[PDB]
Amino acid sequence: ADDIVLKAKNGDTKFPHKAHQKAVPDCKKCHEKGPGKIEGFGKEMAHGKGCKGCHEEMKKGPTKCGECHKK
Ligand code: HEC
Ligand code: HEC
Ligand code: HEC
Ligand SMILES: C[C@H](CCC(=O)O)[C@H]1CC[C@H]2[C@@H]3CC[C@@H]4C[C@H](O)CC[C@]4(C)[C@H]3C[C@H](O)[C@]12C
Repeated sequence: ADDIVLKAKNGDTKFPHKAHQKAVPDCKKCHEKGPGKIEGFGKEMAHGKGCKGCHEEMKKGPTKCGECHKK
């Protein structure tokens, strides 16, 4: 499958899967979640444990605006 880009108004946010599969061998951090996770995602999740919060917790990955958001 292909990587996905989230169409944030302030700048596209790419999600590169290969880097994540490699750096987060605990797949259940994102996979086999209960229902609702597709509908549930948004800015609040993304800036929390959905994206940015994990980067902060794991001490690796982009945490600055212009590192995730790219026109
Ligand atoms: C969130 C940070 C994830 C982690 C950690 C892992 N996966 Fe993932 N996966 C995630 C998304 C959002 C997607 C769809 C978008 C995409 O970029 O592909 C996927 C997709 C997969 C797939 C299909 C990929 C393909 O190239 O066909 C597989 C087979 C998969 N994920 C498995 C997988 C495993 C085994 C992981 C742990 C080692 C793992 N993923 C981590 C989100 C996230
Ligand atoms: C943990 C459960 C994570 C979640 C959820 C998300 N990301 Fe992540 N990401 C994580 C780690 C540990 C790393 C480091 C990978 C490395 O090898 O450095 C990353 C990395 C990124 C990157 C940069 C990829 C690179 O080539 O260095 C990007 C652009 C990124 N992450 C974006 C991103 C987005 C948009 C997420 C939500 C949709 C997201 N990540 C979730 C760990 C985790
Ligand atoms: C990755 C780890 C991010 C960092 C660091 C920042 N943002 Fe973000 N943002 C991210 C994603 C994946 C999304 C989209 C959520 C979704 O609905 O799919 C967003 C969203 C926004 C938005 C809203 C955009 C819209 O609704 O169209 C804004 C205004 C925004 N982000 C701004 C922003 C700023 C100013 C940041 C630094 C302070 C910042 N983001 C960090 C991912 C990530
Ligand atoms: C469920 C995990 C981890 C965050 C959490 O614990 O909720 C999060 C991390 C990244 C999230 C995905 C980002 C790309 C997509 C954004 C869409 O708007 C909704 C579906 C997708 C596919 C999201 C589904 C799900 O919401 C994921 C995989």
